Amino acid sequence: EDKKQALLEAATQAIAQSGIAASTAVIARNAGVAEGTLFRYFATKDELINTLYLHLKQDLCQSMIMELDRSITDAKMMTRFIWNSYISWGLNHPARHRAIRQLAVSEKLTKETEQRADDMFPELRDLCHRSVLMVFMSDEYRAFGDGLFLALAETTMDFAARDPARAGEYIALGFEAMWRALTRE
Amino acid sequence: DKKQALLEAATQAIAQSGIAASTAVIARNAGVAEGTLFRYFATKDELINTLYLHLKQDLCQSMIMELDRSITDAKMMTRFIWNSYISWGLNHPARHRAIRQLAVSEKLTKETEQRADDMFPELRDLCHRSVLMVFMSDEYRAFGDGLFLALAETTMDFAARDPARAGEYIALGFEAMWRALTRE
Ligand SMILES: Cc1cc(N)c2ccccc2[n+]1CCCCCCCCCC[n+]1c(C)cc(N)c2ccccc21
Repeated sequence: EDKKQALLEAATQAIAQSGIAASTAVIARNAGVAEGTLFRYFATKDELINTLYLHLKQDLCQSMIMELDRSITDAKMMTRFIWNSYISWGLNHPARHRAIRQLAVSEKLTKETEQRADDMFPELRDLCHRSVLMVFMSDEYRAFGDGLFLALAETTMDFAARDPARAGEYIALGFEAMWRALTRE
Repeated sequence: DKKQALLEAATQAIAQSGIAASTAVIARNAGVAEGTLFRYFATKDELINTLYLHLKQDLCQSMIMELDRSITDAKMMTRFIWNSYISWGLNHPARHRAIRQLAVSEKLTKETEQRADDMFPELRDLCHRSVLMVFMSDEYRAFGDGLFLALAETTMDFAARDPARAGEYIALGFEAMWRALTRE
């Protein structure tokens, strides 16, 4: 539904600007529909959080797969592509990125929502289990591992954005920082 | 009670919504009026520099306060310090979110940065020794600080919402930080 879609887009800008606490009424006005129209698509605010996130994460992963040169047979060079695509996505889509960050840090994501976010780039689990330190694949510390990678990717992005001039150098500098910190001997 | 009033409001405000936090909102959250804030700080960029120096001074005092010299080995040294950083952040999440924002606005002046590094003279010297040259440079020093803050801030979040394993996160966090910006 272009109407569903409109709602997802309005939800993106509203959440980007105000957080998950963004009024379900304000979302509806910006989408041109009535608060009830929305309730028929997203039963609860939590189910919205979860559907947005999947839709944003989908988008994020389409960019990555598309930019991924499947002829790259080197793990580090492969990780470079993911790192590069992840950063470009955020730079070219500030709202989608702000929004997806809130959702992911909202504490309202179902485990169901998690497993659906993986099936969108399964061969990507393949990279980690090759390069990443055993402890960061650990059931106890993988969340932590991904976190470090993410905070590292976010700062690189802040810099690249605030100082366009040098982005390429930040992006490179940030990758090597993350490789030495997260990756195997 | 003067400028001290504003610095706290500025802290929370900048911690809540970033460096974009208005001088209006800061005064309200302070009690005084937007005009009052500008009494104590000529400009906003002057508030940024002063707030940074105020929080930094508070962090260093505490790191210095918690450093035992008996610990000679440089490795174990930095680990004891990193520990002191994590605790402070975990004790004052707002102060730490404000410091991090301020850490790389672009508005910190040079005398600000210099006066910043002369507050804990020996840590400075520690850094300058073991830390990738590019992260000491003028054009990437701030980025090196950003990366360091991101890693610490991530440790503080995990340690905080999963206390059961705070000692492990703090440890994995240290190592990751170590390999990331350190040396052999
Ligand atoms: C903004 C934002 C901010 C957050 N704190 C956050 C936290 C949790 C989840 C999403 C988050 N988001 C949004 C996150 C959306 C998912 C982002 C995943 C992009 C790709 C995953 C990267 N992947 C990871 C993780 C770790 C690796 N070692 C690795 C190595 C090689 C290749 C890929 C690799």
